[PDB]
Amino acid sequence: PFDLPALASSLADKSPQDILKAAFEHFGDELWISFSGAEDVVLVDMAWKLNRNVKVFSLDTGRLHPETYRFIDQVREHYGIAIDVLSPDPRLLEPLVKEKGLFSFYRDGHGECCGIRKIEPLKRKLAGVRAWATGQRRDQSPGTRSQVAVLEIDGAFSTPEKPLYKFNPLSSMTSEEVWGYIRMLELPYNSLHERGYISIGCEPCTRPVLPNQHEREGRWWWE
Amino acid sequence: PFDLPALASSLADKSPQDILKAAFEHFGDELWISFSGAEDVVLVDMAWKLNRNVKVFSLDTGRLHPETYRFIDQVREHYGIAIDVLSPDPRLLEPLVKEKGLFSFYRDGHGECCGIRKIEPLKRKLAGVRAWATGQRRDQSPGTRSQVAVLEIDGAFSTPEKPLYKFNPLSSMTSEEVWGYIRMLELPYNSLHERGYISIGCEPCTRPVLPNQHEREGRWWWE
Amino acid sequence: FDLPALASSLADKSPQDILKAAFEHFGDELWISFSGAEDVVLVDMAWKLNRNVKVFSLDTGRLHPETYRFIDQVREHYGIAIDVLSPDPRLLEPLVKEKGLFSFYRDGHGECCGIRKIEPLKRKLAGVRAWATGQRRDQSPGTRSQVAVLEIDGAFSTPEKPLYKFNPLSSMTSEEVWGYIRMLELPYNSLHERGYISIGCEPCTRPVLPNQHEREGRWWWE
Amino acid sequence: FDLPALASSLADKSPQDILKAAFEHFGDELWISFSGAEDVVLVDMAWKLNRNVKVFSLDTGRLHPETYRFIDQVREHYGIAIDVLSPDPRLLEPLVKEKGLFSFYRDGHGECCGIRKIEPLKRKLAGVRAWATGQRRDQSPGTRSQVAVLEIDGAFSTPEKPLYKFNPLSSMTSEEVWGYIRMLELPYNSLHERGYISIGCEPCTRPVLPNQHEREGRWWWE
Ligand SMILES: Nc1ncnc2c1ncn2[C@@H]1O[C@H](COP(=O)(O)OS(=O)(=O)O)[C@@H](O)[C@H]1O
Ligand SMILES: Nc1ncnc2c1ncn2[C@@H]1O[C@H](COP(=O)(O)OS(=O)(=O)O)[C@@H](O)[C@H]1O
Ligand code: SF4
Ligand code: SF4
Ligand code: SF4
Ligand code: SF4
Repeated sequence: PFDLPALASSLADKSPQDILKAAFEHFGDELWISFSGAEDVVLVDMAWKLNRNVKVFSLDTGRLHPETYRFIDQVREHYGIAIDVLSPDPRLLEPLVKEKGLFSFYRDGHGECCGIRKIEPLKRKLAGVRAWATGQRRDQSPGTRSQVAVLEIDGAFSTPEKPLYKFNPLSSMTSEEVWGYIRMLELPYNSLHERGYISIGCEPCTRPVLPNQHEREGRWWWE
Repeated sequence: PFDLPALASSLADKSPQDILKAAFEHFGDELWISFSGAEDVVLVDMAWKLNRNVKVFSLDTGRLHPETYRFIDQVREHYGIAIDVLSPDPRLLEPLVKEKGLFSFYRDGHGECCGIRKIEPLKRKLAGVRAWATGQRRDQSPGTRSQVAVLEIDGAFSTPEKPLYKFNPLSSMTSEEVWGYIRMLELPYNSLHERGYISIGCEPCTRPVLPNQHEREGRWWWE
Repeated sequence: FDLPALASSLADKSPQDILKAAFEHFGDELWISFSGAEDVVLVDMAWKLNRNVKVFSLDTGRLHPETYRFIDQVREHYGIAIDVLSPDPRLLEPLVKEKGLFSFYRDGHGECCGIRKIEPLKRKLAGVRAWATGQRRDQSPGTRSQVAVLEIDGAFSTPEKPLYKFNPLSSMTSEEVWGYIRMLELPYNSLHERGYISIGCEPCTRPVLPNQHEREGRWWWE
Repeated sequence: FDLPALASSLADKSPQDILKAAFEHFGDELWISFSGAEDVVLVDMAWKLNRNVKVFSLDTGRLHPETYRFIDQVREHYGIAIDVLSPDPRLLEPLVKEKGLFSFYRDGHGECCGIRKIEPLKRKLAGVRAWATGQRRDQSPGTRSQVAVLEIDGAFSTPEKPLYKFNPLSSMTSEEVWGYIRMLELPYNSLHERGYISIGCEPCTRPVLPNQHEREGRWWWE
């Protein structure tokens, strides 16, 4: 049924689980959960607790850590969730590698490669979608402040014609809270977290951070 | 120009470099070199030394050791070869992972996954191809004897209509000789060779092997 | 000198100021204990106040190879002939004979540390007037006891013959320690890039998960 | 007993037959040297001939953590109270003081090894009638001196007071060693699964490439 963006104002401070219920209400089993094989496993845990038939997809860029592959499959055989593992389109990837190597992002910035292995296939998925949710968090951002809202129009894949709504349940959640959650209920997590990795991306563009170092500095550090 | 399969009887004992000259003679810049990011790097060195314009491709199953990606790119920047890195077809892969996970080969045998990530895209390549060479070696096989000939008709992708010739330069070259070669001319080699790896496949289906243990036992060991 | 006077004045002063106090009163006889971890900050600060700063490390013979490498790197870097002390085979041998090499897993680190660290420490400190350590209040979840920037070492000194102990970094925080490390581009243990915050011996230390307290990475089974 | 006679008779016999010989003449006074590597074969064989088999290991204090775990795993497995010996701080401390922790990189493993292995070895063997090692002709690229299955230990015994040394695996080859290991499912160092064939201290050992000789992974810089 119809609604207004004022809902996004209503769910501003509501707990993540409640924000999820909201989404599950309006969009039912049509809500897709974006799972990156990282601490966002919490979003998968909450979502799955509310809905045992929750739909979730992971963007396999073909360059994920072997640890991340093992984990995604783990969350799969743990919650009984046939995850949608999306791969890149060769006709897009192949030419890129061909003239630029398998590490162009080091000299051309991560933009291009991401766009082909991550962004493009994501766009393709969200097409036949009404709304989806990601575990993005306010605090996992440098500190430019809190830019993420719990509910908003997907300003990247949305069109006045075919609008796409996006939920960010873990927006107001802190890293410490995320880990308390995962540790408390003993959720499975990426092995990389026991090696100095807070923020997890693709193997070649992600590195561990030092004690007290912000998690974002473990991503595209050369940039 | 035309030739007879007696040539395959001729090159039998000749050195790999000769077999490559022979190959380059008949098929020229059209002869493709299959590069797996492993000790077959020797083939690349030999072919490239003869033909600085040598064409080469590698099948990126989307599940290679990060060590492998870094190597393939090294050979690329080391020799000055715009290698062709081939990726799997989403429309073929995605469905497999959806209902079986990312480690099905552990219980269903490796055949199916290899078929989609490795074999299929290999076929799509050898299409517009007259002949190609791989670094397959006799001794790199368990011991069911020497089954590889230096030259033969591709018994997997060749057809009476459109034939495909395949060379195996390193056929008669022993492991010791392959490494004596690489170490001698100081070629670059996969970092994994320093961690116990002799034979290198994808990350999930490859494990290092013990002292004296055969190099084939580090591949699909569960089968 | 005046223990109570100094213990008070120094209380809220900077680590550098505490070290200036220590060197001023004990000079080239103030020993700096270096465990091959974040306390490198202590070594650095002390080294800048006194190039000749005596320093020593307890080699329990079970440290992470990364720690052996780091300690030496510090040695070479600042040009400090660190005194790397080892266990007494006459004490360690019988312990390993009977209980093996990982007894501390079932008996608690008490015994082993007693023989590999403490006893060799006692011998060293025994012929010393004063020493310092990188112990920070910050390192324990602030329990019943806190670190004194200056104090009488109750553990290794007789009422009649006292030993003084300085903990300059007492009030410095983890974040401040690392900011210092990173800002001044100091050299640090490699383990710190693999999830290790606190750094003990290889068998009794483990990296910690994000946000997990650093002390939760030492003798975790206890 | 008859050294020359026995050295000859044993020459071509099996490793077990050589251990049987050693035990028969020295019983519970024959020490088996275990370094935490493939020599586990020697331990397994000797253990099966004599459960009470004395066994010792030289803890240079710089061994691989994996080696520490393995040595203890063997201990626990066969139920052997292995004698893990350590260096003499009165000798090591001053070496590390002056030269640091990696002097061997620039002076050659001589001096260090001399203090962390040899010196403590001598002491041990000083009150021993005979011992045995896992040394094999196979381990060195067949140089000027080979391994006698039995011999006088000229290195550690005075002409008047001799010491006898047995090398049961003298003639056993790497390939055979591992077949034995894998066949009887013996426990082995983890570093074997990481490219290590020969295994010494962490800083002086390194894995070898395929077909590269195992000795090339020890003191490679020399
Ligand atoms: N490759 C991916 N596959 C699935 N979900 C993803 C992927 N990347 C990001 N996400 C979503 O976005 C959040 C993590 O985003 P990031 O990985 O932090 O974005 S990134 O651009 O920096 O890589 C998670 O809460 C997750 O739901
Ligand atoms: N995925 C691949 N991409 C490119 N070349 C390959 C690939 N796999 C095998 N080859 C070629 O075949 C040889 C290695 O074959 P293998 O990897 O040993 O075959 S396999 O069946 O075990 O995977 C090398 O000399 C190499 O040229
Ligand atoms: S994170 Fe790096 S490897 Fe991954 S998609 Fe972006 S550019 Fe490519
Ligand atoms: S080696 Fe394993 S991971 Fe790679 S293609 Fe074959 S089945 Fe799949
Ligand atoms: S920390 Fe562990 S290994 Fe090190 S001295 Fe203490 S008990 Fe022994
Ligand atoms: S092998 Fe290296 S570290 Fe070990 S005793 Fe010898 S020189 Fe020292």
